[PDB]
Amino acid sequence: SGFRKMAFPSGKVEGCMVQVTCGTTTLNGLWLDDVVYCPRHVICTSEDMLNPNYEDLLIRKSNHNFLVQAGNVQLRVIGHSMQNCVLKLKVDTANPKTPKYKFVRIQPGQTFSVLACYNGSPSGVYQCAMRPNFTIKGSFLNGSCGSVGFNIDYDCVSFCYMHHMELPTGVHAGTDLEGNFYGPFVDRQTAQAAGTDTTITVNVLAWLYAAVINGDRWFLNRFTTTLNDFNLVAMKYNYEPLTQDHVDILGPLSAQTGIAVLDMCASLKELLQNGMNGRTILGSALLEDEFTPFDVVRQCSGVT
Amino acid sequence: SGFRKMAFPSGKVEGCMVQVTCGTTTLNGLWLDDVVYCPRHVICTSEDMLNPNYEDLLIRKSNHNFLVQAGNVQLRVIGHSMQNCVLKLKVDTANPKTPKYKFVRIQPGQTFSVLACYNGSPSGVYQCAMRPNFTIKGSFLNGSCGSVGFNIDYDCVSFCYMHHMELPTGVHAGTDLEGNFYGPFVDRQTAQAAGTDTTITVNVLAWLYAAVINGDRWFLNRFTTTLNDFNLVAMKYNYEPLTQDHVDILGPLSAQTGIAVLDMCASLKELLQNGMNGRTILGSALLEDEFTPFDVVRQCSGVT
Ligand SMILES: *CC(=O)N1CCN(Cc2cccc(Cl)c2)CC1
Ligand SMILES: *CC(=O)N1CCN(Cc2cccc(Cl)c2)CC1
Repeated sequence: SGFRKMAFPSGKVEGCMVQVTCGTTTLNGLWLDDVVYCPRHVICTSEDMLNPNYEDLLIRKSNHNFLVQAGNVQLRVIGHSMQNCVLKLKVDTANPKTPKYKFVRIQPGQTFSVLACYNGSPSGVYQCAMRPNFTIKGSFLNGSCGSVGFNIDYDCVSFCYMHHMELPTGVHAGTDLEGNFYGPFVDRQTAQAAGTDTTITVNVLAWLYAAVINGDRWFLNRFTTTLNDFNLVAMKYNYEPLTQDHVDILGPLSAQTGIAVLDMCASLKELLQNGMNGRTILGSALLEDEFTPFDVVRQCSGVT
Repeated sequence: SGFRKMAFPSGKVEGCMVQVTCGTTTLNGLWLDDVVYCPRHVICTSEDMLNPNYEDLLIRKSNHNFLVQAGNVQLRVIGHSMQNCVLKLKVDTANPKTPKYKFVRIQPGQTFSVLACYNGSPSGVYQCAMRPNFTIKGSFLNGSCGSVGFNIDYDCVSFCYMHHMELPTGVHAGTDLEGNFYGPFVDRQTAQAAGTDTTITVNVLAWLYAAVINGDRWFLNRFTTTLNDFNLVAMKYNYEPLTQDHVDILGPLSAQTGIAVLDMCASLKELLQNGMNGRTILGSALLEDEFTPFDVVRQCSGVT
């Protein structure tokens, strides 16, 4: 029993982190096979960051300008290319600690672990969600760029995020490992405002199911609702609309608890309308939306 | 910017986790040098757990009865002993992945990372505190026992916790790596009730400092207080008494923010007396007490 905000074990990713230095800029790279992936803004002076032309800036860079260090050993760079907003540095040595891996582009509401790194060195691991506005609420200081987000399925790391920037509002933007930003963000020091940070309804429901499983039941009520009725309340409270797809995804938690999804919707409806009245659920005073149905099942069933 | 509940990278500990099987009971062991450490209740049938005599039960166990598996390779057990509530199994092979390590017995209020494991296999990593009642609020299913809590100082893992049991209230009890329980708990299936779960005042203050540093300032007020006046309010709200030692420990955060510790105490006082009025601090609707002053400094300064 007990339910915690839980990250994947980070060892497989720790083995992939390197330092990338171009001139005076240092950040993190991800070493997989004989390629180091890093944000392309490694080639910029903060002077460059106001309106960088990356193709023009990259013309001035040779393989020997990219200093790649894995622990205290230098890697030999034998090629470099720009894909979207990442650099791919070809090195002469395959990473011997390369795990089975995939690159995946996640959807808003999907959770992942971040291994925060500075100078290629892991500092910590936490769990995030891709927000519906394609920001993430991270913990990232200067030097953290190139830190990655990932999921693990048994022995296969799916890399979904690389950190590129903080918005003036202190939220985070980054790319998949093909270098494509999540959302409308660009790697420039310009006015970039996030949209509405809506609550991931299907995740809140999953976490309400987790609460029931772990003994927190005070919020269960005598009511039910319909997808359309629930969605009217969701819209009013800046909750994402709930679809039959979300209902289907909640089926196994429905089944395990014997609480119909639409009954738990009616519980959530009363919580939105009435607040917590100073009570807590799984040690939270607000409705947690950074657990997926898959996450709740995993943690509640103990998958490794 | 951003402030997250952050665990240590788990790789160094992942390399130490093994499966220990005695008869039909499987749990986790910690392999350091040529010793595997595990809960002594590995030798029990759940029948035994009602009033086990561990010395008598252990007489019936030989080295060959302890099945130790690291990945899919069996370790040869060449000795076994009971220290307090842990077994130390001597194996014929030093763990090649043994990190620099220490065993430390932590104080209530101290935070650590847990690597939750099942069958010697890591499932996840989260951050905990030793509660003032010497429980921890974990996420532990059957098979998770022998999972460890740790801190990392650069390259040295300090092991502070091994998981032994859930109380009927769904909170967790365990030992240091010398096998001594935190608090008054015993490894028996008996009536064991936790004391008052008081709030770790010095940690809440640290986290208020973290909030200011990361831009959440609405709760800063025009007031100050004294240790004695604050402590009257702390007692009323089941907060731990604040000492000059706690004030001294908060000095660097005081200095960085230019907010006197006693001013932040007066902020905390008004939050206790007035509640959050539906507002949040670092994405929480309650006062977080599982960040130490050291944790706040670390995450805010980016130590690896
Ligand atoms: C994450 C990190 O290490 N850094 C923050 C970004 N900074 C350069 C930069 C400025 C503006 C926009 C972008 Cl995409 C990058 C480097 C340090
Ligand atoms: C943690 C774990 O894997 N398990 C929970 C404890 N259980 C045996 C037990 C019962 C009662 C008290 C104690 Cl200390 C242990 C084994 C499974």
